[PDB]
Amino acid sequence: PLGSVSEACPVCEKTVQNPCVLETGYVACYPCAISYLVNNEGHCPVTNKKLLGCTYNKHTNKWEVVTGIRKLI
Ligand SMILES: [Zn+2]
Repeated sequence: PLGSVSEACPVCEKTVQNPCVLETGYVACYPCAISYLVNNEGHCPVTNKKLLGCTYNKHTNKWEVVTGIRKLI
């Protein structure tokens, strides 16, 4: 089922803390989702799909997450 918070985080492999949903529907820790997308040029840690919601910042020469991460309460 979508949105479950009891699966391993696909980034850090631990119990998810501060869950959020990625553009691909998978759940990760909030800082894990942010850091993975920034560090991997906007690619999903589960599917390696190039995500629509990540944008390249020409000033910092780094990727940022503009849309596509949603927190779970
Ligand atoms: Zn994590």
